[PDB]
Amino acid sequence: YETGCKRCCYLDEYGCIRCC
Repeated sequence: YETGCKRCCYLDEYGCIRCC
C-alpha cells in the first residue's frame, strides 16, 4: 500500500493507503 494517507482511496491492512 502507501504511507501518509491523503484522503480516502482504499484499506489494505491497518487502513492506510494512497488516501484512506
